[PDB]
Amino acid sequence: MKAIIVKPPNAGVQVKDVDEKKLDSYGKIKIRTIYNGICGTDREIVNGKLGKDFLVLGHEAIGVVEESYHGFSQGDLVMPVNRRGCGICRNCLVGRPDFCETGEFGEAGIHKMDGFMREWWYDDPKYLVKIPKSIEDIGILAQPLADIEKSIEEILEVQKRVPVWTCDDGTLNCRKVLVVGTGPIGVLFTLLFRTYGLEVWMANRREPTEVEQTVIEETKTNYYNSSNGYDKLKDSVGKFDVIIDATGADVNILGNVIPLLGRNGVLGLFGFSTSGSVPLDYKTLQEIVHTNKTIIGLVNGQKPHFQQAVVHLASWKTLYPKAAKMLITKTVSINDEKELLKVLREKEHGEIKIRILWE
Amino acid sequence: MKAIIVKPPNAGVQVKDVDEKKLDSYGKIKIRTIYNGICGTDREIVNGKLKGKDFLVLGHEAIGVVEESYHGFSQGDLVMPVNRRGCGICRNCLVGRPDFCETGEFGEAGIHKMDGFMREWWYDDPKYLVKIPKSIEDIGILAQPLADIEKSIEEILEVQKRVPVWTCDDGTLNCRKVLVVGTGPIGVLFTLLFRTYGLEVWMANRREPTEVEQTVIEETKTNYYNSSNGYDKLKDSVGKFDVIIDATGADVNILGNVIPLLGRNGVLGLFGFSTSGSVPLDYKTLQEIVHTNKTIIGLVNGQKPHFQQAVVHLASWKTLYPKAAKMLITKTVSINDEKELLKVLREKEHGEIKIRILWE
Amino acid sequence: MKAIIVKPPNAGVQVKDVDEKKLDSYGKIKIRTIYNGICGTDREIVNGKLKGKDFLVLGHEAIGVVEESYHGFSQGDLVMPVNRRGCGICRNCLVGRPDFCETGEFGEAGIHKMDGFMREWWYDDPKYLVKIPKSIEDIGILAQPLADIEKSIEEILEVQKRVPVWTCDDGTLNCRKVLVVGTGPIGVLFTLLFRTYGLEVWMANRREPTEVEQTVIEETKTNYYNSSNGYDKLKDSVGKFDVIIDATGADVNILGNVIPLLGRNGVLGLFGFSTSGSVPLDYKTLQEIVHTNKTIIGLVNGQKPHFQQAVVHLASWKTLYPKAAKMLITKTVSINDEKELLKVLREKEHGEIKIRILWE
Amino acid sequence: MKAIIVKPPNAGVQVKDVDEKKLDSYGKIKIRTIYNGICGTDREIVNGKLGKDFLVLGHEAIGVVEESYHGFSQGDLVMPVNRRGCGICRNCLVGRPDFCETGEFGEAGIHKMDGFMREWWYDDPKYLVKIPKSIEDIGILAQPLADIEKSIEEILEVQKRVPVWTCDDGTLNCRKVLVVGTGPIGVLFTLLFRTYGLEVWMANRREPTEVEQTVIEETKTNYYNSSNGYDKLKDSVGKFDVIIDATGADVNILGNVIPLLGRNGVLGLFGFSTSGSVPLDYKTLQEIVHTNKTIIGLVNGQKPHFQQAVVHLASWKTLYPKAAKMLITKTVSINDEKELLKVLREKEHGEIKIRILWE
Ligand SMILES: NC(=O)c1ccc[n+]([C@@H]2O[C@H](COP(=O)([O-])OP(=O)(O)OC[C@H]3O[C@@H](n4cnc5c(N)ncnc54)[C@H](OP(=O)(O)O)[C@@H]3O)[C@@H](O)[C@H]2O)c1
Ligand SMILES: NC(=O)c1ccc[n+]([C@@H]2O[C@H](COP(=O)([O-])OP(=O)(O)OC[C@H]3O[C@@H](n4cnc5c(N)ncnc54)[C@H](OP(=O)(O)O)[C@@H]3O)[C@@H](O)[C@H]2O)c1
Ligand SMILES: NC(=O)c1ccc[n+]([C@@H]2O[C@H](COP(=O)([O-])OP(=O)(O)OC[C@H]3O[C@@H](n4cnc5c(N)ncnc54)[C@H](OP(=O)(O)O)[C@@H]3O)[C@@H](O)[C@H]2O)c1
Ligand SMILES: NC(=O)c1ccc[n+]([C@@H]2O[C@H](COP(=O)([O-])OP(=O)(O)OC[C@H]3O[C@@H](n4cnc5c(N)ncnc54)[C@H](OP(=O)(O)O)[C@@H]3O)[C@@H](O)[C@H]2O)c1
Ligand SMILES: [Zn+2]
Ligand SMILES: [Zn+2]
Ligand SMILES: [Zn+2]
Ligand SMILES: [Zn+2]
Ligand SMILES: [Zn+2]
Ligand SMILES: [Zn+2]
Ligand SMILES: [Zn+2]
Ligand SMILES: [Zn+2]
Repeated sequence: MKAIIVKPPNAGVQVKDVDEKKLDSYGKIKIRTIYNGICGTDREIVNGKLGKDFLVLGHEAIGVVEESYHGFSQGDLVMPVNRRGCGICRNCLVGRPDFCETGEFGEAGIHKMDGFMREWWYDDPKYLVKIPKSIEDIGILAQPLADIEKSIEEILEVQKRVPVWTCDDGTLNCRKVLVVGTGPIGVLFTLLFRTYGLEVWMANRREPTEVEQTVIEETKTNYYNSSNGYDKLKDSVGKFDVIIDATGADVNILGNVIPLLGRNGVLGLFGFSTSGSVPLDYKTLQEIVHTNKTIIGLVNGQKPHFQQAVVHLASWKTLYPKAAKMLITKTVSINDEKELLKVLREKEHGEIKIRILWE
Repeated sequence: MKAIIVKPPNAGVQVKDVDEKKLDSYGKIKIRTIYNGICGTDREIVNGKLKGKDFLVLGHEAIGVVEESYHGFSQGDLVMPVNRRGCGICRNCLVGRPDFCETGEFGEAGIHKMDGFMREWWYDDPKYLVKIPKSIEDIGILAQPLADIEKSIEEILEVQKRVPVWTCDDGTLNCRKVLVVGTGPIGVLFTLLFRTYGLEVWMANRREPTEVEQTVIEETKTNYYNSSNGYDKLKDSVGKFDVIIDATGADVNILGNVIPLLGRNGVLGLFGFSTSGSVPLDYKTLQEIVHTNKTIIGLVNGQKPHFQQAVVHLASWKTLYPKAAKMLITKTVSINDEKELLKVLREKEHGEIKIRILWE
Repeated sequence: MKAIIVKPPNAGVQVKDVDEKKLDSYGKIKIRTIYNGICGTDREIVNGKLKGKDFLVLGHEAIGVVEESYHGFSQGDLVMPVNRRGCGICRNCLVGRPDFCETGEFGEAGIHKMDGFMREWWYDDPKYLVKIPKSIEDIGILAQPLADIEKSIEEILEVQKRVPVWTCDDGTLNCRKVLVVGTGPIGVLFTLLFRTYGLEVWMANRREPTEVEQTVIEETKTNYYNSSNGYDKLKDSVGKFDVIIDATGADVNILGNVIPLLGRNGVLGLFGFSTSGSVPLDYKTLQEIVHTNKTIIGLVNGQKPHFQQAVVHLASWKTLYPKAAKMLITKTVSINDEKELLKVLREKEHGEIKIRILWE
Repeated sequence: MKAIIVKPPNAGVQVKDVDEKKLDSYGKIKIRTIYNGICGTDREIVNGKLGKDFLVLGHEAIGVVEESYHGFSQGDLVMPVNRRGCGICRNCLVGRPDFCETGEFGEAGIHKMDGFMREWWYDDPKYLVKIPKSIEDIGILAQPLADIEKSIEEILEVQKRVPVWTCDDGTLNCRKVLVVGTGPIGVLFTLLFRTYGLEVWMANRREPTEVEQTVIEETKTNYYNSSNGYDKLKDSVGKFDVIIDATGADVNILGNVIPLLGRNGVLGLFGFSTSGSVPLDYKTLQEIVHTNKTIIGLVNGQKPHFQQAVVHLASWKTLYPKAAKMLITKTVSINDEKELLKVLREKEHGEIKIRILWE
């Protein structure tokens, strides 16, 4: 069987025929892969930056069901939930390894579990999300979107501690969000916050790309060029109710944006920072205390969030047709090894989502 | 100005030109009506089945176009007014939530205290206006009915947070089953939104499915039960439900029939406004409700956040359920086609989901 | 071993020595009974009003002393067993919460599947044991009944989070009024806990107050209503309630009487297990429930966190309401005083709150 | 009228007769003060560290109602809520200026509002908490305890984001709390967490005082001497589900205790740090992200929390009689000016609560 394989914690990837008999199987439903998606976590594994001799790569997949089994029909498109329970703690037991208390959960194509960049795989109905044909084109995005659905869901649940966090009209329309970092995570955060009616500011250290500009216009989102800092934003707009870190960046970005957090506000840590150290002085922290501010680490969506992601992706073909068309950067054939290896090892400038097609 | 008007104790409806000076104005934004919708409350008022003013403008379902760029609203934007507005006194109303008004002294447009929206144009306050994207103009009139249901289901899920774990093995609610009694617009919209949330649905009506219901069945993967001879056969083959919605305008004895089909920790959602009957509640039924943590909840009125959720869900349905979505508007009537207009105002058509009025 | 035993379809109760080998053991901790409490469920079983085993040990209310230092439990500690234990299958039971058991296949000690606690000693699992401080030994038997009520009120407040603002101008619930129908231990404990939370309370019984009720009235600042002639006079003078608790074991027609006294957004808490009657629910009553967001909720069973809250609240009452607290134990009977013991098991005394059994 | 007055932002305090006619009045109920309490905020104002020529000091008070008015009877003991709404935002409007969005709320004896160290004052029923005579002796503590009730209430509400944060028995008994800093805030946090059934560790850079030792024994609380750091605690006990900063300290304490925070855990910032700067490296922050950790600033209890505080103080006379007796360090006469001025300007070693008696 053709698979895309890695041999961790060593760097490198191959695109090759492997023994289907040594690959991990997860239940009785056979699924023939049609698309994979590639993200930074995939790049990391390829560049060694993170029984079996190899691991199958990939945690973003849509496949087709080959024969009807119980809930699922032949020809149904499905997406597997990539994070799976440790089998021990109460969070995993209730289907919620995003809150696993042992850290011993499985991750498809990362840890303890062959991924899904392979011709086909066997999975269990309980881990499969139905992907309506009507969103087949952008449906691969339900996986990453799922983390963000979980994040926004959580940030809203936490904000229930504030007696009234709604506006005069009963909505969250008057709440402002600063999303730092564009890239597929910042873009998805923006789209989903806009869907919920909040006002959003996107910030990058540069002017917008064409995708971002289309996002601005179509969703009525604001953009702030943050190359010389945040002072002008705070002077022009004042403070934000929610701030999302969506950069894989130097934690010092947190020093820059923390002073833009408003009363009762939330700083959502979602990006996985790779460099730096950020000083917090006593005046900063005492202010956090005085104004009921919260900082929260945001991670991993589970099945309910994949299903939310599907409904939202569906709404975005209606509401935001032009942005939705720009979500998929390009599709690369599983058969074009040179171009595949290239996209696998490296992100192109301003990439949203690279897709793998198995044909 | 052209207006559809009623003279509220009395039966009667007229489509005539009326003195604009006399019509309630609610703010600074001028909006030219393009669509109204009609519901059973309109019919009821039209047949007299329900203050210095001679007449009342009918109608609480409206889309209009913003005449002149105002603050946040562009010349040309479609908007929908929130029909229930606060009593100005209680804490729920002051936070934008008269659906939970504590005085009961709230305003209802086209119904009580408030001229409605079946008139050429009106003035409003932005805080009462929901933006309707052009990409959902065709079925967007449905955001007003759907708002009540978004609120009812949001509430049902908030209430069920009393159960330590009401989610399923996979972390979802896909294993929860909803029985929806009553088809037609409320029943149909409950089904679609519960399916959208991923729950299993049975619609039930004392008859075989209409064309629209059959379409939803097939497109949404929904189950149907002919309840003409009661519920014994549904109980025996499917068992009990986690949620039951009364969406019938029916006789309250309906509850005596569906209550035995309520499962452990389940919710009976009373949404329909019953207009006849008395239902006996035996001590064994009642002490079973006690032993099994059952809840009966009266469900009423969506507000602005729910209109906005309705908008997002109508938009998802155009993609996800394209055949059912395009069948939610039964037909459009011109304001200038008087004979037909008068007929749709007076009575409902068999299998009608929504009749829309277009202003030309 | 000395044990109070019953032979569950049948009426009859005996206090005799029984084969220890035959009694259900639940874990590794040995506990010597010092107190039992008696409630109406015991009486019911004793009068036959409700598996390789000949007899069942009665009683679900117990304090014992830890015989031998175990893990977390010191030789000499008082403990109380949680009486309802999970079915081992469903998600609610697996998180320690069989009060919301989805199979209904839970165990109940001294009642069904499970030998009770009216026996000299038993073995248990620490996860089922609540620590009873010595400073509340006198009234600590009450933590078992109070646990059901802590759970019912916790639930009522969780449910009322559906209302955007259910707090008062001062940010509290002091302006919310509770009607408690039924006095005696459940009604009395509901009153005390709702007062503890700061809400206004009216107790109601079809008679003038007993000595104990009068004491609570005065000490807790609670209101009383003689309901002998219905509720019209309470409605006319006080108006409507935000919460009404049925704590009567009564006839379900009681609900037909108190339902008109439920206010907007209010909750009818069904806690009492009614054993006769059929109550008619008219369409106007039902559509009013709809328009005003009313909720009817079946209230059942406290679990461990609620026993522990009960413990904290019993302790607060010794300070805050010292006269009422010392009247919650009506009297203590010796296990060795058989004639009297048999009488308290068979029937309740007028105005009894709690009869305690002491093991000597 | 005798009052204890300050002339902000200048340092200094006087104990003297003032013109009752220039003092702030808040409603129609007249209250003759009996006790005040003194805390660090009072010390700060006295040492200038933070129409009218002076402000009456003090936000901790119990008084007696002089005549029956509406709800309140002659002889009823009452405590005023010290923080009061800005009159503009929705949080204040619902009685919750702990979440005020303008920052323009009033604070008795600090800001915009004469305090309560004065012979008597006029207040509004809506701001008054009933103090049962049965807890008159320790009842002054309801004010500070109120902030902590609000804090624990909030930390628990936030933890509802975790699908199951309860233990196998349905309780929070298996959850561990680290309370850093003893002193009245750390002590009250400890007592209240123990009341809720959680296991608690108190930490100071020294061995326990007599009060603390009585707290340990009577509540079955643990103590860790943290003078040489937290490594031995983490080695012996492992990680904590909740960590409370109750020190007025150098923010660097946060660097020391953050690595003791466990999965899904909460760091509650309650103390107002006065010195220092704390570096957060990328490995620390990325870990926060991976494990759904939250940091939250904790501030101010309102009327419902004062009423909770009363019920708990009442339970603690039953449950923890010896600790409860040690809560009041000493009572000082309003008439002993030298000793009053002394306690007003400075905290004595290991002080829990100094009381002022008006006789
Ligand atoms: N927590 C979770 O569950 C979860 C799940 C998935 C991913 N993630 C993490 O989310 C982060 C974002 O992922 P992604 O795939 O969108 O990353 P990406 O493709 O690397 O995009 C990151 C964005 O940040 C921008 N950026 C870099 N430095 C910045 C700065 N100082 N200020 C403002 N913007 C800056 C970049 O600009 P350019 O467009 O010019 O390159 C880029 O658009 C990554 O660390 C990833 O690992 C977390
Ligand atoms: N709570 C709120 O805030 C709110 C808001 C809006 C509307 N409502 C109420 O909701 C109810 C339904 O509204 P609607 O517009 O959908 O009314 P509708 O158009 O009359 O539809 C009612 C449906 O109930 C079916 N039905 C009647 N009796 C039944 C029975 N015994 N068993 C099963 N099905 C039965 C009807 O059958 P056929 O199709 O064969 O005629 C019809 O399909 C009304 O009472 C309305 O006043 C409440
Ligand atoms: N849901 C649960 O988890 C749970 C747990 C425990 C108990 N319960 C149930 O709760 C109920 C009460 O328990 P209990 O121990 O307090 O019973 P109880 O000792 O019999 O007390 C019942 C009270 O109701 C009063 N009462 C009876 N009919 C009344 C009426 N029509 N109007 C007003 N008051 C009336 C009685 O009057 P007098 O004092 O003059 O006789 C008595 O004061 C029982 O049904 C019991 O089975 C439920
Ligand atoms: N957020 C709010 O709403 C609110 C309300 C009231 C008070 N506060 C703040 O809470 C903080 C605590 O107040 P308090 O009155 O209890 O303060 P306190 O009397 O100054 O006690 C502080 C405690 O921290 C200990 N400590 C100092 N440095 C430490 C370190 N590095 N590690 C461990 N412990 C250390 C001290 O030990 P010793 O006993 O030897 O002196 C003392 O017991 C203050 O900053 C106060 O302003 C906040
Ligand atoms: Zn990915
Ligand atoms: Zn796990
Ligand atoms: Zn309508
Ligand atoms: Zn109102
Ligand atoms: Zn009992
Ligand atoms: Zn169970
Ligand atoms: Zn203070
Ligand atoms: Zn404010």
